[PDB]
Amino acid sequence: LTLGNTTSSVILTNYMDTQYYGEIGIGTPPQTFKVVFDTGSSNVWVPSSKCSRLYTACVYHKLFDASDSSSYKHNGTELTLRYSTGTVSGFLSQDIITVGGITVTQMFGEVTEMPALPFMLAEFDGVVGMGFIEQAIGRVTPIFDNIISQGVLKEDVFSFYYNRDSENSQSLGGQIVLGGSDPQHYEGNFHYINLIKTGVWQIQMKGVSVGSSTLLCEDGCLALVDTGASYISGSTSSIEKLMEALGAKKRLFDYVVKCNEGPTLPDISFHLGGKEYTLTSADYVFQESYSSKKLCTLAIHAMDIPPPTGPTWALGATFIRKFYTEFDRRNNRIGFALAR
Ligand SMILES: COCCCOc1ccccc1N1CCN(C[C@H](N)[C@@H](O)C[C@H](C(=O)NCC(C)(C)C(N)=O)C(C)C)CC1=O
Ligand SMILES: *[C@@H]1O[C@H](CO)[C@@H](O)[C@H](O)[C@H]1NC(C)=O
Repeated sequence: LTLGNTTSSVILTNYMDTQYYGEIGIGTPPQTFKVVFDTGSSNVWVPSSKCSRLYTACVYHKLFDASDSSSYKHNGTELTLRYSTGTVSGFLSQDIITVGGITVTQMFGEVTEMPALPFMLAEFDGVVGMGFIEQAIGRVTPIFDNIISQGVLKEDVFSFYYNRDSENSQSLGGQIVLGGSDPQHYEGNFHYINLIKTGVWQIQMKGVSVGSSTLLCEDGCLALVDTGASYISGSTSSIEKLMEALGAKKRLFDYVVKCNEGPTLPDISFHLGGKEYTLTSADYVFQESYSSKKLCTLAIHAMDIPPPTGPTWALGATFIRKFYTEFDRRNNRIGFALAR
């Protein structure tokens, strides 16, 4: 492992506190794409020009055209990525990718089949897997690894900062520091937890308390810190007990509560090996109103993840927003600190 003396930041755009994306450039000349930096997976992909326009999601997002890249290197082996919430398919390709000033020859997925749900709701075009190689589908080297190979980054780590306020222009959407963290965005000290197993940014969780009565994950469980996730997710089982306590009505894809109830929901705590991470009503409630006549939605939906990774809670944006996260690849641990 060769460490240099370079740090790289990627500015992120925040769309409704549900989508955080930055921009990368694939090919020569560069073709810019809006992508999500996802610690939940390890593959890089963007919609391809070779994608049937019968997929409206491809008609609504920027496509990569290898024919216009002089650095494109063909490979073409089939590729299918199955996420807990969707699936994309296409073939492998290689080209130079630019991210935060860094330029690395990456091997990405050229998606030719992207279904409306969910990507038709995506404000971005693709995904950049920030997970380990063990999870990389097709055994393709993840992009952070290739960059770590350049022996330029000061540290074999990368941090995420998701801003609370979304739209307001003036404010910084979000930020990712490649090779370390940005102390200007957190306070107090970091606190780490070791990864249960490597290859996956998943840590052990001692319990989940709703208010005063730790009525969840009493026998401990797993929390996967998914930066490419909007909410905090748990097994349908867990979320039912959780929602019963908040008195939330179970709608099709999320839970709600009469907007006036919001300010009265108790604090929710996650005991992540060492400290107790607490969220308050405002931290997980979309208080877009205060009347009994309207519905407010919670930023904690239920979602079951297939083994060998699941079942598991996934701590996404809802959580990150309050706690600046550091992903340490060298000591295989995640550091948490109070984002400011
Ligand atoms: C900050 O951005 C907020 C997220 C916004 O979400 C969206 C909005 C509209 C359309 C797409 C999405 N995304 C983002 C990417 N994502 C990826 C997802 N995070 C996966 O990484 C989850 C992960 C998984 O299934 N891995 C894939 C598999 C199974 C191939 C692997 N590497 O293990 C689990 C384990 C949490 C799924 C997803 O909806
Ligand atoms: C694609 O990449 C793999 C991985 O090294 C390689 O073995 C394969 O031959 C490539 N596909 C071709 C032949 O373009």
